Amino acid sequence: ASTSQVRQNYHQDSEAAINRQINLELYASYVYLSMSYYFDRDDVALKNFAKYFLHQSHEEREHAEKLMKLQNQRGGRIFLQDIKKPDCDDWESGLNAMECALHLEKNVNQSLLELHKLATDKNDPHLCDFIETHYLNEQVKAIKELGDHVTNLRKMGAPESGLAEYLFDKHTLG
Amino acid sequence: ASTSQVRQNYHQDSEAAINRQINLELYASYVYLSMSYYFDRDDVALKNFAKYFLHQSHEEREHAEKLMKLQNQRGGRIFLQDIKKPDCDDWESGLNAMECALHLEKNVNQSLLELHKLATDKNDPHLCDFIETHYLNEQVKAIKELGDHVTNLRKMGAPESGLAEYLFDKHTLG
Amino acid sequence: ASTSQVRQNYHQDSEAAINRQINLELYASYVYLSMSYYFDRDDVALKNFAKYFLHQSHEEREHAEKLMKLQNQRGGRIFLQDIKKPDCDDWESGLNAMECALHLEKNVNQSLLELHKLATDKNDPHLCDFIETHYLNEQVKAIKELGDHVTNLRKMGAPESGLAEYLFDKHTLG
Amino acid sequence: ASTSQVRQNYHQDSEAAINRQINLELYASYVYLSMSYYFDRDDVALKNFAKYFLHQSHEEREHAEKLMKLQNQRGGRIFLQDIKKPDCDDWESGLNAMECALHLEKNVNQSLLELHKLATDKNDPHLCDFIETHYLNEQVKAIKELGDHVTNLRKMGAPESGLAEYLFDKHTLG
Amino acid sequence: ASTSQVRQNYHQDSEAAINRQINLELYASYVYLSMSYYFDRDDVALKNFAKYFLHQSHEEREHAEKLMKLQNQRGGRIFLQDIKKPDCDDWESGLNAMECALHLEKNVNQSLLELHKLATDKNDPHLCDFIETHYLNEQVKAIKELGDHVTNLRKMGAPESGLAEYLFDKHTLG
Amino acid sequence: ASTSQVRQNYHQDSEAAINRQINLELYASYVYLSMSYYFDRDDVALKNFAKYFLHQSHEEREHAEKLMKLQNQRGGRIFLQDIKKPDCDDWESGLNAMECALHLEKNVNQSLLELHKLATDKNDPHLCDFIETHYLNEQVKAIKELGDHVTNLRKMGAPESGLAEYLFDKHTLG
Ligand SMILES: [Cl-]
Ligand SMILES: [Cl-]
Ligand SMILES: [Cl-]
Ligand SMILES: [Cl-]
Ligand SMILES: [Cl-]
Ligand SMILES: [Cl-]
Ligand SMILES: [Cl-]
Ligand SMILES: [Cl-]
Ligand SMILES: [Cl-]
Ligand SMILES: [Cl-]
Ligand SMILES: [Cl-]
Ligand SMILES: [Cl-]
Ligand SMILES: [Cl-]
Ligand SMILES: [Cl-]
Ligand SMILES: [Cl-]
Ligand SMILES: [Cl-]
Ligand SMILES: [Cl-]
Ligand SMILES: [Cl-]
Ligand SMILES: [Cl-]
Ligand SMILES: [Cl-]
Ligand SMILES: [Cl-]
Ligand SMILES: [Cl-]
Ligand SMILES: [Cl-]
Ligand SMILES: [Cl-]
Ligand SMILES: [Cl-]
Ligand SMILES: [Cl-]
Ligand SMILES: [Cl-]
Ligand SMILES: [Cl-]
Ligand SMILES: [Mg+2]
Ligand SMILES: [Mg+2]
Ligand SMILES: [Mg+2]
Ligand SMILES: [Mg+2]
Ligand SMILES: [Mg+2]
Ligand SMILES: [Mg+2]
Ligand SMILES: [Mg+2]
Ligand SMILES: [Mg+2]
Ligand SMILES: [Mg+2]
Ligand SMILES: [Mg+2]
Ligand SMILES: [Mg+2]
Ligand SMILES: [Mg+2]
Ligand SMILES: [Mg+2]
Ligand SMILES: [Mg+2]
Ligand SMILES: [Mg+2]
Ligand SMILES: [Mg+2]
Ligand SMILES: [Mg+2]
Ligand SMILES: [Mg+2]
Ligand SMILES: [Mg+2]
Ligand SMILES: [Mg+2]
Ligand SMILES: [Mg+2]
Ligand SMILES: [Mg+2]
Ligand SMILES: [Mg+2]
Ligand SMILES: [Mg+2]
Ligand SMILES: [Mg+2]
Ligand SMILES: [Mg+2]
Ligand SMILES: [Mg+2]
Ligand SMILES: [Mg+2]
Ligand SMILES: [Mg+2]
Ligand SMILES: [Mg+2]
Ligand SMILES: [Mg+2]
Ligand SMILES: [Mg+2]
Ligand SMILES: [Mg+2]
Ligand SMILES: [Mg+2]
Ligand SMILES: [Mg+2]
Ligand SMILES: [Mg+2]
Ligand SMILES: [Mg+2]
Ligand SMILES: [Mg+2]
Ligand SMILES: [Mg+2]
Ligand SMILES: [Mg+2]
Ligand SMILES: [Mg+2]
Ligand SMILES: [Mg+2]
Ligand SMILES: [Mg+2]
Ligand SMILES: [Mg+2]
Repeated sequence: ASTSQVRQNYHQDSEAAINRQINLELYASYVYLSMSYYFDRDDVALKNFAKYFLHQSHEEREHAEKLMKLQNQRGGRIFLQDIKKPDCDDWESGLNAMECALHLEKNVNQSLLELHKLATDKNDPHLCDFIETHYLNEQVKAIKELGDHVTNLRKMGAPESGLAEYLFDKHTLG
Repeated sequence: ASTSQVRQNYHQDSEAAINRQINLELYASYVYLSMSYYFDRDDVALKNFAKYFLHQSHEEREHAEKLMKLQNQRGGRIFLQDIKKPDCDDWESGLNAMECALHLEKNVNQSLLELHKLATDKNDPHLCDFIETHYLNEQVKAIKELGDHVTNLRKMGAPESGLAEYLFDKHTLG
Repeated sequence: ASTSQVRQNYHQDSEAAINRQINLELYASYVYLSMSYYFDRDDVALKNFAKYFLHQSHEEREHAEKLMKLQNQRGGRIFLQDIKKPDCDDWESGLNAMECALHLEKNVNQSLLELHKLATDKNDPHLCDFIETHYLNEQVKAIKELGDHVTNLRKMGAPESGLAEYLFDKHTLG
Repeated sequence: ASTSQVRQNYHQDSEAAINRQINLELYASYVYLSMSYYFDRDDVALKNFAKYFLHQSHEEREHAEKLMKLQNQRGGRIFLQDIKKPDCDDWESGLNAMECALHLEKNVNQSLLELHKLATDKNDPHLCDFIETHYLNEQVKAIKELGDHVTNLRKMGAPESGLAEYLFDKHTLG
Repeated sequence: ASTSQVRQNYHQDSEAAINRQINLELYASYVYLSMSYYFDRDDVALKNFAKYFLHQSHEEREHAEKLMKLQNQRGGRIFLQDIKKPDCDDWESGLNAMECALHLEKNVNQSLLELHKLATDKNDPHLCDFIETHYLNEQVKAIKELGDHVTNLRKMGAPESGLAEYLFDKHTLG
Repeated sequence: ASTSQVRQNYHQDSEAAINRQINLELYASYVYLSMSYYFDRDDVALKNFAKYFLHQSHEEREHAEKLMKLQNQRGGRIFLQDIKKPDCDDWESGLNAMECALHLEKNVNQSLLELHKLATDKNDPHLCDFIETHYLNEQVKAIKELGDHVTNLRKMGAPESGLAEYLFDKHTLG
């Protein structure tokens, strides 16, 4: 119960929202992990898709860690939840994985936007700045990159052209 | 259904057991993550406990990844499950965290030993070698290190001596 | 007849099996040699297929040499046999060569697995360790790589697309 | 009585066997020590035989130390015994010393093989791996080297040719 | 049937003769391989004989490869045959191995001379130049070196003097 | 029986005394070896005590070797005896180990002093100089260091303070 000695201008609702966001970032890490190893299957075998999604997975773990650090910086208390498995076991194709990643990042961005709204409603400028500085532009860039990737794959003839996915793997992700 | 072109001498039971082990390693990663940020709380404030457990968390993620790679190398199919949250939100003390980590690593080791027994019963020497080479000695070393740590903390007067935990933090984990 | 001064715990059946395995490795070297120069024909002209299979040929000669060294280390006696010519003179296509290499490596792996079973039945842990350390994972990696290659070529449109085989030659084997 | 906190899957019989093996390695160290200084006598005066056996003596002390470390890693308890003096005070000749070293290393290897059998019967894969990784191939190489040395000395005309032992000292051990 | 686009002034008899010569070079590689590991036996133990013959074995594999490349350069088609095992399993002595190698190289040289005669009869100056440039002087040098070696071993008292073979191993092959 | 060609002014009693001293130095090496691994136990876990005593163990082996060399330099003949196991299996504490080491080094010093008395009574100045140069001051320094260590541990509150032994381990032995 008793307060943290550091706590100031940090609403309990913001504290809870940061714990939800921690879960979401870990969930995103897990989705990209799954995607990565899909492309490492002997019957998929797109090694640069695999590295690309692994890198993205590790990023998301870093995003979670920074929110954990924030929780403590502000005197909130971290409460972890189960990290749900991804929706898919088999991601179908390079294009479909990229489409799923785009939708994931748009979902994560919507959560961060709700979090910023809350921080604004509770007049927490430090939390607003945090989210702006470390998260919002990183989402806009990720979203733009994924859209670019989907566009290229589509134009190249994916998913039906295995050639298209192979060449994208070498030229864009390589 | 249809076979993987790479698959040879890889029993379905071993395939399932590797998927269980993947979950366990990710679970271990999550426990150490939680422990790490506990020591980063302003009311705990043992920064080298925090770094030590974070490093251990990242290790475990690497151990999971290597099993995922193995699954694919052998032509098995990765099936992920929810990563359960840790048993504890509050780890009490440096000593109690170390005790919990020891029990975690002994549990992980017991799983790997059951996995090796299975691999032996199914006459899978490649899988036996894998487990021996990449996992079993790494467990024995982790277990020994954690026991050493618990011993020192106990001898120093933890958990009642906050001095003991502070000095261990600086001299052993620092 | 009279024993080797070094010989210990080395069954005559293991000695014979190692001589068979020596022949098999040299045979594998010969198959890859043949494949290599097929891709060097003026009417095939895929120079990176050619280098890839030449490298694999030299590897296999090294694998044979290490078994010869082992035979002597254990006090067995090397008995060489004719190295049979490969099954094919003309390997048809990049894809078909890769398919044949996959089947070759799976055959070599099955032989090594039978050899390990024998070594296990004769309670020869040094020989078990030898095979595990120097051979079994090297087979699993070769098999996985070849499967990956076959998958890519298939997805790209080989063997009918001469473009697919040309581009694979440059991007994967180059 | 009470258990070690680290102990897992480590049979008391294996614990005792490791203590016996520790004694044997120290015993081997002592035999090579004695051999070394024999060749340093003014009436023997083969300085490279002396260095060769001293190096081998120090190796064996390292092999003992690694088993001591293992005992502790696994939660067993080290119990030392007297290190018996070697069988011989006077080793007769370079050839006879080499012959005695060959028989010593074959004895040490037989002990390690019995130890591996025990570890296998008690389903201790970590201990099996330990012995395989750190000991069994090191014995096979030592045995092969000693056999090679005995062969050369014999072919050269030792022990009757003092010239043979002198020249072996310079060309093989030098 | 249909011609190679590159083929010019390349008689079918020369094409067949190059395929025979390819087999012979691989056969020579195999003989030297066998010789090499004979000297690696614990009861022979002449390590520089072993390295010398291994080097010669690898050379011969290179000589085969260059003929394979030639076949393709000229638009002929490679047809491989079984590589026969060597005549001997046990090479008796350093001197006898050297004598056998001399006879092998003289046989290989006689084949190359017949090949040059054919190339001359078919007015193939490119093939004549090939053989002259890459093979004939390399044979004359190998033959001279082997004769020199046999002479020295004979003068030193081989094969009865095990000392002679030991010292030759160190001073000439070392 | 017959004399060594090198022997001069070297009494048989001195020869025997050097053989006794060789045994004592090896015995000291063994005591420190045992002490070392005691501190490596998971329930003791003082790693710098362990390194300190291991270093001391290796020193003593060097002291033995130098006496063996001396025996031969003077034309005496080395006669080895069993190296007795240490008095203790369990050394109780850092302080008690240090106390036992102090008593060991004082015993070794008393032996060397008796040896010097003998060398003096037999008018062997070379042996007197040997002992003075290589041994006596090395004992006085070891004794002083061990006394210093015991003093510090005692003042710090050992053996009851596990904190004291931990901090000594880091600051003095570290
Ligand atoms: Cl607040
Ligand atoms: Cl609030
Ligand atoms: Cl939950
Ligand atoms: Cl930007
Ligand atoms: Cl391209
Ligand atoms: Cl299977
Ligand atoms: Cl199955
Ligand atoms: Cl689940
Ligand atoms: Cl280790
Ligand atoms: Cl301090
Ligand atoms: Cl300090
Ligand atoms: Cl045997
Ligand atoms: Cl047998
Ligand atoms: Cl045959
Ligand atoms: Cl691997
Ligand atoms: Cl146990
Ligand atoms: Cl037991
Ligand atoms: Cl005893
Ligand atoms: Cl080896
Ligand atoms: Cl010389
Ligand atoms: Cl023509
Ligand atoms: Cl023609
Ligand atoms: Cl044939
Ligand atoms: Cl010349
Ligand atoms: Cl005298
Ligand atoms: Cl006297
Ligand atoms: Cl005795
Ligand atoms: Cl001084
Ligand atoms: Mg959520
Ligand atoms: Mg891969
Ligand atoms: Mg990202
Ligand atoms: Mg994120
Ligand atoms: Mg669910
Ligand atoms: Mg989706
Ligand atoms: Mg910014
Ligand atoms: Mg589980
Ligand atoms: Mg902090
Ligand atoms: Mg770890
Ligand atoms: Mg793990
Ligand atoms: Mg739950
Ligand atoms: Mg717990
Ligand atoms: Mg290992
Ligand atoms: Mg065969
Ligand atoms: Mg070419
Ligand atoms: Mg290969
Ligand atoms: Mg092979
Ligand atoms: Mg045939
Ligand atoms: Mg085929
Ligand atoms: Mg095994
Ligand atoms: Mg390995
Ligand atoms: Mg014994
Ligand atoms: Mg000397
Ligand atoms: Mg050795
Ligand atoms: Mg040893
Ligand atoms: Mg006795
Ligand atoms: Mg003997
Ligand atoms: Mg090894
Ligand atoms: Mg022929
Ligand atoms: Mg050798
Ligand atoms: Mg040559
Ligand atoms: Mg040739
Ligand atoms: Mg035949
Ligand atoms: Mg012959
Ligand atoms: Mg001409
Ligand atoms: Mg020339
Ligand atoms: Mg004594
Ligand atoms: Mg330790
Ligand atoms: Mg000392
Ligand atoms: Mg001493
Ligand atoms: Mg006793
Ligand atoms: Mg004592
Ligand atoms: Mg002095």
